Amino acid sequence: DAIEEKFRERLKELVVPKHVMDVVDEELSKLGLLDNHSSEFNVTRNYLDWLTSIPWGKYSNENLDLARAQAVLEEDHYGMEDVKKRILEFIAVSQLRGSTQGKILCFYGPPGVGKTSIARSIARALNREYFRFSVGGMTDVAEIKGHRRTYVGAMPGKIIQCLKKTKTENPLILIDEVDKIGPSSALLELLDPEQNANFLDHYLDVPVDLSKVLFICTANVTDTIPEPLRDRMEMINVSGYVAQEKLAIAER
Amino acid sequence: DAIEEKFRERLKELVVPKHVMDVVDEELSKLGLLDNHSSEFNVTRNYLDWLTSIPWGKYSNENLDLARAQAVLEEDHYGMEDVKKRILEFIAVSQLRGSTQGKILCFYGPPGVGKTSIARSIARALNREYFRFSVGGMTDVAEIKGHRRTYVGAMPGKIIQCLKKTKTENPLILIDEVDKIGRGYQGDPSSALLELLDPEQNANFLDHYLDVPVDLSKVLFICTANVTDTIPEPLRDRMEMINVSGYVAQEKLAIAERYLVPQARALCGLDESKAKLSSDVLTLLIKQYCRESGVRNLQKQVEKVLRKSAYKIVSGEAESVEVTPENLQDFVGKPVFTVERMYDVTPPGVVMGLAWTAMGGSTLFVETSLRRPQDKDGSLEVTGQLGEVMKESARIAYTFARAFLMQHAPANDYLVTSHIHLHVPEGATPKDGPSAGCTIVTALLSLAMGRPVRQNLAMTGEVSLTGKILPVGGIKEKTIAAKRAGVTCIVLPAENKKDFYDLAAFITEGLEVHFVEHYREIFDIAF
Amino acid sequence: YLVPQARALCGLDESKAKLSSDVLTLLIKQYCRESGVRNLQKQVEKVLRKSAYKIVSGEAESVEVTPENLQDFVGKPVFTVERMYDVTPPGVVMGLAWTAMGGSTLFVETSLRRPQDKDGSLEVTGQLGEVMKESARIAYTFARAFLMQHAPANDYLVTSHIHLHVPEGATPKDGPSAGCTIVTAL
Amino acid sequence: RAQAVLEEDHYGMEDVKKRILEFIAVSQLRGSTQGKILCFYGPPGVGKTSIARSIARALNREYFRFSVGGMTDVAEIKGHRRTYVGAMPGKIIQC
Ligand SMILES: Nc1ncnc2c1ncn2[C@@H]1O[C@H](COP(=O)(O)OP(=O)(O)OP(=O)(O)O)[C@@H](O)[C@H]1O
Ligand SMILES: Nc1ncnc2c1ncn2[C@@H]1O[C@H](COP(=O)(O)OP(=O)(O)OP(=O)(O)O)[C@@H](O)[C@H]1O
Ligand SMILES: Nc1ncnc2c1ncn2[C@@H]1O[C@H](COP(=O)(O)OP(=O)(O)OP(=O)(O)O)[C@@H](O)[C@H]1O
Ligand SMILES: [Mg+2]
Ligand SMILES: [Mg+2]
Ligand SMILES: [Mg+2]
Repeated sequence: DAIEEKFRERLKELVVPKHVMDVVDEELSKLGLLDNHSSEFNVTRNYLDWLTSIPWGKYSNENLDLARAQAVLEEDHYGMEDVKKRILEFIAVSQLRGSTQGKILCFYGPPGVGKTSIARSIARALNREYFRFSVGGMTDVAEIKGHRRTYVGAMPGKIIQCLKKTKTENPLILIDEVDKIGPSSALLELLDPEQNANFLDHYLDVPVDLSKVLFICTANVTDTIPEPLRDRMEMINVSGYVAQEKLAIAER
Repeated sequence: DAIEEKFRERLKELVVPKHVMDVVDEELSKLGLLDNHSSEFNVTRNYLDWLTSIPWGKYSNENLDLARAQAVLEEDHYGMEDVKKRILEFIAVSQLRGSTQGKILCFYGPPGVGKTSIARSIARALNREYFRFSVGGMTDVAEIKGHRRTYVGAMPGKIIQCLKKTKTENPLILIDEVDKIGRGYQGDPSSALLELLDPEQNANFLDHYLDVPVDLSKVLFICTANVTDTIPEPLRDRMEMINVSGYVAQEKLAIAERYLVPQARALCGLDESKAKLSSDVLTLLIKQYCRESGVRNLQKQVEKVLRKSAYKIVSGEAESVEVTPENLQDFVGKPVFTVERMYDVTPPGVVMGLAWTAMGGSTLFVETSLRRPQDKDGSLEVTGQLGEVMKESARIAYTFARAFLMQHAPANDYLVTSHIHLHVPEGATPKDGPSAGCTIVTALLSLAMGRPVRQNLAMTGEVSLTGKILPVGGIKEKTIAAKRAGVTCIVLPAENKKDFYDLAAFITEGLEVHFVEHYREIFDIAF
Repeated sequence: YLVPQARALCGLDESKAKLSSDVLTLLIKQYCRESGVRNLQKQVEKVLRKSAYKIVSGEAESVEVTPENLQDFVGKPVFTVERMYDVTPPGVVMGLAWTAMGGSTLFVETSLRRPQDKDGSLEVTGQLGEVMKESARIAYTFARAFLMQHAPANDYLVTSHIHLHVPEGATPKDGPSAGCTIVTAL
Repeated sequence: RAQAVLEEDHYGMEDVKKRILEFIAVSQLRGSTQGKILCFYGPPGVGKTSIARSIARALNREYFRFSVGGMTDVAEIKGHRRTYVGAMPGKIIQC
């Protein structure tokens, strides 16, 4: 009985949308009619735990000051003009529209130029939560879409794991080595803005809103990405360093 | 016992069929005999709840007015005339008959043309409920069929959950990316889609969890696919496939300035007066940066320009941004497409051909040159990453060129003895297809006679061994490329007359066109 | 079966949209050339629904589907040319091939590669499969033998360089069914 | 009567109709309800699935459709042991 209150209290601070609240309270009503030792009770318990742990309507308080963000960006990296200009434009648009926004960037270039590090520094500068998602070598769609609740084991996929971990609806997600993927058709739904806002997971069975998630993909070569997947992303090039720039980086 | 009254109160509003009513009564009696705590009681209660909540015999109030439906369809998408005509025909047919109807459509075409969003616009126009079922990459057939009640956590499936969620028995189901369906180890989902999308068997679609047929004959299924040939033939036979073609630059300008720019302004918050994107700027941007058939990169370019202007304004660098064709490169960067014609004046050995490419049409030049000083027999060497079909076409062209030159100018032994080398520039780009046969024949003959072809003539078409010109595909892209490159005269196979005249009026206004049945006509035209 | 059922589904009385036997024959021979039936049903449904839209929108009160204006209802014909050569020049022979979209015909084309008519040679093109190339070699040998015995003085096949082509070079073709056609062409 | 019933629904499938008429003749020579197993194979859209209902009408037999396409569960064929909570005898026994 106390588990019902434990699930209920998680929704006090959240702003649960209507179509999610209906599922939540129908499972609440269902749970009272099952004995504790039954397996259906266990699966309903897990489903309620997953539904009530999603940060519905929780947004990290981003900083929209161009000066402070620029000072942070130069503090960590040297001479990556294109990425810094892109982030400044992102912050400018967010400030002008008065609300947070999501974008799909793709930093591609030779290894060792600092793509992962600049992504971490961007997450720190924007005051967003950060999460690594290594797609390199992934071969099963279950990592992104999960399995049905019927199976003994079940996952809501790595994206819902990120949502639970970061406790925010607008984190910064690093999807690295998109050119070394095995499969890719699950990523289209994840990062297609026409359906990104209603990403549906096979375990949750309820669509979550990922339109505010800032996806930052990194790759080494651009031709290996499938054309439909390459079409949905903004390709930003990170160039190699000349000897003078390498000397400056080493000194600083 | 009160739960039985609840189930009755939920059923009695519905037009339940006889067999469903019998099953519900049987399970109600079975639940009545069971106690309140047994697991079988919980299973029976959940099954009867699933049977109850499904909307038997109730339909959404579908709209039947042609004018407002056409307006709603026009609010969101431009130029998708085939889909709009299909929807209007659907509405007219549903209006003539007394009841709503369901069909199985499939929109296919290149990416970024609007197949996904047009589904939503159609659902809004028809006033039907909308559901997006993304089967791309899916491999679990249980998503379509589900599991029996014997299993611990069985659920019906995606379609039955759609019916429960929408509370209507005639929703709009978008089976997104049906061509990307996964032939995995856990069954074959396409084999289940065969019966899900069977026009006759939809009335008796049977779900494993329910074990009761469900009438899906009024559900409107829309499938989206980028490529057709990968869909299984039994499944491809059931669907009514209609093509969503790409957009020409004339259409892309209207699409941009009517939909993309206002939406991008709303997203970025900029006013019209703060940053103006004039029509000429958009035309230049489309010409030099957005040659593809999709509209998902023009949108990115427009967003880039607008976000750069927004950063310029908010940082205080300026109160307004004046985008001009001169300074556009400062916002969008380096132009991508600059040169459209490699040869301004053609030397004797070259002929300007046409080619089909993904990013609009293209023009290729067939280059020939003598390889050894003296004009045992002659031989031909081909380079330029030609495919096997292109190599066979080159061999046939060489044989016919020899025959034609022997018949026309018996004293000219150039093609019989000389060692020829044929090359197609842009050697890094592979190329295939028999469309260049007549181009190769003309190149060989012009080299042999030492006469350059007409300075603005482009030709395409397969050539047989006896000189007949055969029809070729990709007429639209080739015509667009020829018009772009300043071609004034174009030669096409005579069997492509229907394909050429079906093009839009503004695409073929300035082109002199000759239709040929045999190569001698092309020879008379070129020289 | 299909026309009455489509009329019942679309609600059009026979007097509102006439579909004669000749227009159905033309539609079948131009568009519905496969072995199944579903495509024919879809074409009939398209014609009837277009007539229904014409009637509803007030454009007309009666629709006549003549053989001339069937293109306005269905679009571009899919099959138009039945044979490539109306009269065969000396070097070609008409053949027959199996295809999924009903039967089809192929022409075997031969011509000289060098002017003089040392040993002769045969070049085979047309995306022919291994089996049909092997049959072409067999046909070349048998044609040599047959012309040796029939007309001893004819040295054409023995010394001339011959190119043999089967048109529609983009279409892959295979099978030994064309051996006699190749022999007769040579 | 069986030939008339078969003709009014489908056209031109002479082999299947002849097979059904032979089945009726054999079932008529010996007074028993004969049962056989038949497989219909061919290109899509020829009338395999549809002819089933017409044959059932001609034979005056009950008709049931059991589509196994994409099915991976043997429990549909064989059911489950009655020890389990929600065991059911499978599709054939329910038919
Ligand atoms: N401009 C820079 N200023 C300072 N340090 C830099 C700069 N560019 C790269 N580095 C450093 O170089 C290293 C590169 O590590 P990192 O993992 O970010 O590289 P990467 O190119 O993104 O890698 P990969 O392609 O393997 O994912 C880090 O130690 C990073 O701090
Ligand atoms: N004719 C058009 N008029 C207006 N906007 C259009 C048009 N065509 C495409 N768009 C816009 O371009 C984008 C294309 O997205 P959408 O998902 O609809 O494309 P798609 O070709 O169906 O994609 P995919 O096949 O990869 O799923 C959307 O923002 C859509 O609004
Ligand atoms: N001989 C026929 N006479 C009349 N209608 C026919 C005939 N053959 C097929 N049809 C009709 O054509 C359609 C074919 O549907 P059907 O279910 O019979 O397909 P099928 O041949 O079994 O194909 P699949 O292999 O795709 O399941 C139905 O509408 C059926 O009524
Ligand atoms: Mg990395
Ligand atoms: Mg889509
Ligand atoms: Mg069938």
